Amino acid sequence: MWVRGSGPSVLSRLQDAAVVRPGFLSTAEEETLSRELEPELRRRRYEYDHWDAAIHGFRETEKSRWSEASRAILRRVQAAAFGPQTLLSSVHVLDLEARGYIKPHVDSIKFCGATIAGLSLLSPSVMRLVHTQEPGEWLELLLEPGSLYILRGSARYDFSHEILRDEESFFGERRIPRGRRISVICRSLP
Ligand SMILES: O=C(O)CNC(=O)C(=O)O
Ligand SMILES: [Mn+2]
Repeated sequence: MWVRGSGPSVLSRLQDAAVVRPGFLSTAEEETLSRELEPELRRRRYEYDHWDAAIHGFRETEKSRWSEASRAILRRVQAAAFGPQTLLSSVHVLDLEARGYIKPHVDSIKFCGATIAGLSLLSPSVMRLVHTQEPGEWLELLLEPGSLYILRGSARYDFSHEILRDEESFFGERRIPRGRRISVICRSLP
């Protein structure tokens, strides 16, 4: 329903490594972030395209000074995704344009620890993970507004991950029209 896989083996080994909690956020939680982030996002334009960047058609910011309503929500993520694993000083807020997308990559093992957790806002999209070593081993995730994903262990380190572009935005056989989508991403320290 939300996770698809190249085979039964990838699905089993990555069962608590790459996970999807759709409807992690209520409507009211969704609007709290949406509303809080819009001014600081509108305050910048969709930054320049440099062919070899991972992210295209995006603007972004790092936020650490949050409302009490928004802090409550990140703590929920923190609670649900991280253990004893310290957080980064701040949260990465990524605003993709409908025409924007994210190419396959692994997050900097230098700066990002062993867990990545993203909240998804506004519009649906699919994140694809492919084994770096083995192209045949992949998982696609359906990320809906209000969803939380967690990428940890081997899905963080031996798999690349990407958010598909509108012309490729498929979950199995089903087109998932791409719109503007904000991500709120929480990362662990090395
Ligand atoms: O949460 C997201 O939008 C996906 N995150 C990443 O792939 C990234 O920041 O490079
Ligand atoms: Mn990434």
